[PDB]
Amino acid sequence: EVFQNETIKQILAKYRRIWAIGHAQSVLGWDLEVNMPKEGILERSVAQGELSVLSHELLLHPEFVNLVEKAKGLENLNEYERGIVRVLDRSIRIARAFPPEFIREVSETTSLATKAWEEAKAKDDFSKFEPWLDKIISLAKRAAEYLGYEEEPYDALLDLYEEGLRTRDVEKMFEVLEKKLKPLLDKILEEGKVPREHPLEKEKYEREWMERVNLWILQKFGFPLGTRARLDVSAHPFTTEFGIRDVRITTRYEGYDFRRTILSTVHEFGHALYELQQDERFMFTPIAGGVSLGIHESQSRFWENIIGRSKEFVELIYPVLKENLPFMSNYTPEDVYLYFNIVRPDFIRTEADVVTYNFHILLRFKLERLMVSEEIKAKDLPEMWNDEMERLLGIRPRKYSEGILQDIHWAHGSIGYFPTYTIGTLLSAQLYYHIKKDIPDFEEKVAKAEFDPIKAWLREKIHRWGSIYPPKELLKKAIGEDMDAEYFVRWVKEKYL
Amino acid sequence: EVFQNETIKQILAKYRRIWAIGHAQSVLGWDLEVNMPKEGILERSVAQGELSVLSHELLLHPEFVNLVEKAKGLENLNEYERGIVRVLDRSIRIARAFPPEFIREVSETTSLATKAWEEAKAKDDFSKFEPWLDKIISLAKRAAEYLGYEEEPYDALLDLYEEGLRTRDVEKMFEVLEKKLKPLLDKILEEGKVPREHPLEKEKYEREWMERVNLWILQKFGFPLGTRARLDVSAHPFTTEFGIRDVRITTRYEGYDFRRTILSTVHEFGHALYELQQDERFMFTPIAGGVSLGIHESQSRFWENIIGRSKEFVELIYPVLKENLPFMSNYTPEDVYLYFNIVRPDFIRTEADVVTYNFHILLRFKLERLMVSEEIKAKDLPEMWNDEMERLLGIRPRKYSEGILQDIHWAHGSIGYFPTYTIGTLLSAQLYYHIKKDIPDFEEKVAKAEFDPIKAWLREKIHRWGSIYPPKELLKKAIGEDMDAEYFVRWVKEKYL
Repeated sequence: EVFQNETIKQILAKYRRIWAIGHAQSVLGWDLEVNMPKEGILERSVAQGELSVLSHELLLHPEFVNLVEKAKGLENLNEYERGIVRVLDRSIRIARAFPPEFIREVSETTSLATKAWEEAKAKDDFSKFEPWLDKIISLAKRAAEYLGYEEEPYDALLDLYEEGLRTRDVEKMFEVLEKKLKPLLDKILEEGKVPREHPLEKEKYEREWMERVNLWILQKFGFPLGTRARLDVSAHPFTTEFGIRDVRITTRYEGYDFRRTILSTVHEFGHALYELQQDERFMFTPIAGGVSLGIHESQSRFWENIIGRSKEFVELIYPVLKENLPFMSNYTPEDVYLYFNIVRPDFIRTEADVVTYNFHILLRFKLERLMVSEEIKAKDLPEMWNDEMERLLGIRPRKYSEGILQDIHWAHGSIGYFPTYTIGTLLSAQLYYHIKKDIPDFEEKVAKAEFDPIKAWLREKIHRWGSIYPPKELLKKAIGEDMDAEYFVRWVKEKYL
Repeated sequence: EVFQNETIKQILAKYRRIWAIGHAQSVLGWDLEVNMPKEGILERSVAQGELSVLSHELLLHPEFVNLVEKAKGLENLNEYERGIVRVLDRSIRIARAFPPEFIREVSETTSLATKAWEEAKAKDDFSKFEPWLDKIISLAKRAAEYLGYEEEPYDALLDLYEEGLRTRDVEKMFEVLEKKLKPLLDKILEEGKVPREHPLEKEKYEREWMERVNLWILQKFGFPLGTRARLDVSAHPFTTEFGIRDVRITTRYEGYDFRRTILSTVHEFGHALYELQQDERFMFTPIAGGVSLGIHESQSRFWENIIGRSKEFVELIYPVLKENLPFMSNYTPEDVYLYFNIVRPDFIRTEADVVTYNFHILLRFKLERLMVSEEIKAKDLPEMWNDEMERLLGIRPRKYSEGILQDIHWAHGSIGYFPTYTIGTLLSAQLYYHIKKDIPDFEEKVAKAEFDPIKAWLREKIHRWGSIYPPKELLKKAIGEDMDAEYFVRWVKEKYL
């Protein structure tokens, strides 16, 4: 029916083995974080390693690659079948762009590099990690050559984490944020409307109190708990898809600052819904699943910030908070909303509010570009970081852990990854104004917990296409236009001005 | 030091891949029963199926079997290395004894027969499963021929589930039970020093109360919770080995008859300890792990019955029962002992006490042997089944559900499996008498919760050797004698007369 070409079918049967191995990995990883007694790590680690090598092997097997090149040349394929070919053609090209010994080198350098990152952080001493960063930079440039770019070295790595993304796209979006968000940010600070801190940040809670709250929210979102999804606790919130009918999320309960576990939970719901709403006809195939990190982030941010931080959502949840949190007797829905919408320039990215958040990513983009496209030395980075930080947020890191040693990303050799976060942020606001024209009383829906029509809109515009189309093609198909940072600027204004 | 020969090294390097899939399969299996949202079943299923086809493909991969064959020719291997050859050789032989087309047929009939068995049992109508039973009887005989045997066709199937076991051995242990255990049973029954029932069977409890008791006990045994083991809930209690350093067990809380959840937990702990105490130098190798179902059963029965139902255990447990179970206010520790040692002839095997238990297995042994040996029609089994019941236990099933339609085993095609349960039961008593002359104050240690020396003895004698030696050679090594049913008879006599 959907897949009827004889070659496409042969490709799909061979792919089921690859898919299967992926299902095992997802469970292995999920379990690692959620149930695995600590000493099970070693054996768990070797099993994952072995599986990773196996799947790569299968992906590059001459029979599988050849079948794909053959289908690539067929003229009678339907759009779904063409999706399969497109997706695999790209995975195969990336999977074989790096030589086997280069992959070996990157694996070895990064492992030591991260061990050195942890050392440098524990000693608030950058010199420990410095020499290893220079070796990562060098590898990042070799990597760019391997994938090959066609404009600028940094394009190759940007494309690696967000298919089709070019340095121009990122440059332009941030160019817009510097001319409009920045002054917008400075006015909100002096303005006053929203605070830089809130006492609710300090209120304590017992685990049980907040998990009831989280469970309440998910139920109202219509999360298929026990049926097609689960909620668990782990060290770091994430989402994992075992299948279209088995998507799991996790959150953590710090024991204070309850906004954290909520928005974190809603954030993951955003990702999970994308996977839950995949076209079941695509089950077991390469076109089922979110297309990119950028698009996935647009979904998590849509739910977390476009909805999770709105007054209607706050109003919708308020009675539940009051019902489970004793200290809530002293706070009104206005308190909570202000608490949910704190704007405050600070050092830690993961701590950043939605208005200052992107500038953190903007700084990483700037440095990363210079590192891969130019010839900078690791020793000069920490100071560049602090200058950009002061220039954008008006604060200068006083400790390495407050600046360049925040994230391990560069230590994992993950260069060109960061801008995907801003992509999610901007796209969230952009989708906001688009769903708004099909659902003008969007806010009323949130207040009344009538999320079905919102979820089905996301489903028909984004989720259902899985990976049939690359990110840019997918976005134009959903809203008829390219990504544009202007929408985010409007959202912040409308939000705080 | 353990693995030195080049060929064995090559065999092990390749086996890690196979080992890795088993690790994955174990996680998928465990998760399916413990956490998986019900609708995840379809995708988990094809994932498991694809993996089994994979592991089976690697076990018979040309370059692998070849190496195993070469290793089999060598003459200077040490016991550990010879063990790797023996185990792998057995697997490979069984893996290719059946033609791919005979596996389909077997798989087709099986599910079809299991489905019919399902309804036939629900409706107490044997005629619906009868024809399927005849077909299975035919597959069993055909399996036998493919596998080979020297004495009787049944040896082939018996050896299929327990390396080295032969009809002659099973018949020998059952003759002892028929001639000595039988009159002991009748004497125990006619005397009634132990009841056929106890009010503690109807007392209700809430899961929280019993999970505490279960944990307290496991803690007392020194169960490495959070470190190298876990305890969770599932439909049927079971033990799963992810790795030497990650062994998990499950139990169920019926909600009443608290003896069930306790003995179930200890039962699985018996299996867990065995795996937990494997020689870490064998990690990732075919020689790590319990050698056979039968030996594994001896370990669960050892803790469950030898320790679990002893009076020393009841005394140790008594105070924990008094504090977590309000209804215990009306019972003395004797009551608990009596409750734990109920003896009564019943129709259902899974509910049989330790004395009448082996008789349920004995009758299945008799019918299975005649089935695979002579020309029996499925239509004659029900009545043969009931006569045995009446002969051995003095009761006769009234409905098909209370008789031959009891378990799925035959529907699934598991012929030659049942006797392993008896081996486990007999072996546990044999080890009991042996551990007592090394640890004369064995009982006193149970009462005081000093299990380390007991576990250490178990480690030195059985666990440590993994699959290095076949079941029988292993026992000869550890106990200096062969499987002898006389010990169980003695144990029952010592316990109840």
